[PDB]
Amino acid sequence: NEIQDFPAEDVQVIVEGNEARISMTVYPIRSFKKISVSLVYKQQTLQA
Amino acid sequence: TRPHASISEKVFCLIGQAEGGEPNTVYELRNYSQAKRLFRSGELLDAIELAWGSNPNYTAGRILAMRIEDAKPASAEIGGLKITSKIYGNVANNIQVGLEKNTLSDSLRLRVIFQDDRFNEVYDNIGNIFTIKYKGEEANATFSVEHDEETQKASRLVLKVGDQEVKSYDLTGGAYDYTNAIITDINQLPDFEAKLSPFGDKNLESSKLDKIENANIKDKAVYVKAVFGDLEKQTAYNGIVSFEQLKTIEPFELTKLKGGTNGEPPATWADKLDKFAHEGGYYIVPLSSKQSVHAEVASFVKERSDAGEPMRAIVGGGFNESKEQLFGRQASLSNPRVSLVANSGTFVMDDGRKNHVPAYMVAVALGGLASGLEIGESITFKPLRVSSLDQIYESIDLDELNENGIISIEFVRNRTNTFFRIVDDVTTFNDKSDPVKAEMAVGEANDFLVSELKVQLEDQFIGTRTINTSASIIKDFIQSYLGRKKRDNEIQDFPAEDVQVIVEGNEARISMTVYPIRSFKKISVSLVYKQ
Repeated sequence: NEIQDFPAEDVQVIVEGNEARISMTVYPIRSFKKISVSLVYKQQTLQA
Repeated sequence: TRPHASISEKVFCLIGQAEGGEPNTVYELRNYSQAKRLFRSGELLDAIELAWGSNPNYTAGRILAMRIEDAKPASAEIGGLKITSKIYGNVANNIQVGLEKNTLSDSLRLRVIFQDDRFNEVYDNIGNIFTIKYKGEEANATFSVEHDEETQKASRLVLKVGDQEVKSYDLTGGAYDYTNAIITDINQLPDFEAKLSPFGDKNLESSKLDKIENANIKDKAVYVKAVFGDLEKQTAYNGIVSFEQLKTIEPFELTKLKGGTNGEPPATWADKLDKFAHEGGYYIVPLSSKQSVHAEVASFVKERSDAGEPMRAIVGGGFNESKEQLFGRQASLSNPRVSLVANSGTFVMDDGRKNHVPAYMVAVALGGLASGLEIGESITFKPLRVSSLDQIYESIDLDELNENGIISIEFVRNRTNTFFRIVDDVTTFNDKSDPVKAEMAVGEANDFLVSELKVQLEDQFIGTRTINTSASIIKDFIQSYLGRKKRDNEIQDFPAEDVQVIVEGNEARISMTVYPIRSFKKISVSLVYKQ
């Protein structure tokens, strides 16, 4: 789970002599920055 | 260099005014990193990348493209050298160059500057190949390294102790084409030693050494300066900026290069489109707005076709052109092997940006899709991955664009899913009575089938090896070709007897009728209910 997922189709390799060049993509574990809460007060009667 | 680790058959073509590379040259393109390296911005670069990111699976293959400009590079003159750079265009004005003098050993230094990219490489201790040191008891150790005054090139290395030559080493075409051969042979001397510099590998060809004139060694690490010869070694083969030769080399202050020019777009792009002719293309799309350039693409495709290498193109329609404009553009260029695009929208590009789309970018993305799809596969109903679409054509109005041969896109709302698919692969050739012209993939299979038939005839009978080549063997060979194309579903059938031949010599006339893999299109349902 250190990386969420990877697009295997978007990985490419090129080779020349004794050198390889590689491109890739990774989805990082996405972080969670902010929350905001609307708290509204209301009233309704208790009855007997 | 240290060993370490570090962290389709149909060719597509494009043309635009790129912000990088050399003008008027065709480039083989394969990876967006290479694109980004060689080009910085411009609609060609967007077009290349969107073509690779055009469909959820399908993608353009190799791309052939050229920078359509009369541009120039930036440059400046000072001293015996002219400062030269690889950047064409008016952007080359931003290049900053200069030279300074080293405090350690009186050497030269180059700092190649481009602060808009935060580029700041340095080529350190330019010159100073090796030191001569002395250890004899005589008065002083003078030595010279003398130029040919007609060419300013070295001819000898001469050590003079007191005022007489102990031993010199002559560069006049002997064994001493290399400076390190002079090192080993100074070290053979009793009173002198020579030692190569530790500041990188500076082996230097002897014909590029420079002036020394009775410099004293006896209490100095006198370097053989070689200021010119090591400039070529370090600066020529690296970086963005290099020095060419027109006076003497001199230092000079921080200076911006001049002369960089982009140039205006020319009225005619046909001279620069012929550059793509022998290079093997198949699908090509323009980017400019004028119909003038589209008429040239349509001439190039027909000229290559009659040469023997048929091609196909697609044409865009700018921003929000309507029916009245489309029927005047299509009619003006109503030849086959051209398609006109009528719809534009929004593309969320791979670089994150949400661009409003000119229809030329849609024609690119459609071209890339068509190259990505297999031979004889139709672009019909395939997704194009447009984010949102700007269309004002309903069911009936789309049929008039289908009648007029103008490709268009339809948003399809499934029960709670929306996706954008192209309606049909109809070409600009309006008349429906020829399907090989009317329909893109029907013609693409025909072009392949004819080329490969010729490719085999180029051996079988174009060798004209004997007058024993009866027409009865010509009929057979044709049926052998048809049998193979029939066996792997490349044709639907062939008429098992109807091949006929006319022979007179090297000349032999051949006709054939073949049944294509015809394509289904239309359905109508009559639903009924009871109870």
